[PDB]
Amino acid sequence: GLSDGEWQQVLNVWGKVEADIAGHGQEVLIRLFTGHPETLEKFDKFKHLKTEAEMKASEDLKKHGTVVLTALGGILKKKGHHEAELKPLAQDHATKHKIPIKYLEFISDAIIHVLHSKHPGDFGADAQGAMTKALELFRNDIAAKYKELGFQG
Ligand code: HEM
Repeated sequence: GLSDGEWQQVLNVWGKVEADIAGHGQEVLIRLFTGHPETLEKFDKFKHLKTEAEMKASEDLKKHGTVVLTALGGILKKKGHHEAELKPLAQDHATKHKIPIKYLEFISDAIIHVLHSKHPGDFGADAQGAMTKALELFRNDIAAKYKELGFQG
């Protein structure tokens, strides 16, 4: 898992995100959808959005961005002792939404990208290292539940 020092870095960084969760949430989803258009098809809600400009102008998209980072923040705050919160999330993303673990990889990368874009020079080597590991742990725990359910993707 992560050391206490590492968890401290993750929650310090999360402080940056909480100052503007909708702004961070929206840019994450944009990065995802533009870098991997197939992911947009999973949302009936945003499949109409072709252009990035349209994406930028969607208040609905911003709303979902908020929903997503609120859920993620709640899990990160548990520092690994997140079974309770994570299982239900894993079960609906596999059975209901039908999201392959590769798309969780993609969003993980989108988060790191956004953190550097919005905090250039403010998101250092130790911080990036800790956040990367935290997102890997998150993905790994999801992968365990996906395996139980036999969801391939
Ligand atoms: C940081 C990773 C993610 C988090 C924390 C997250 C969280 C959530 C939450 C809290 C909801 C609403 C309740 C539910 O239906 O389960 C949701 C809905 C959904 N998620 Fe995710 N999600 C993540 C990644 C993804 C990815 C990568 C995709 C697809 C590329 C995706 C696809 C969807 C869809 C299609 C819905 C239904 C939304 C609607 O139309 O109302 N999720 N997600």
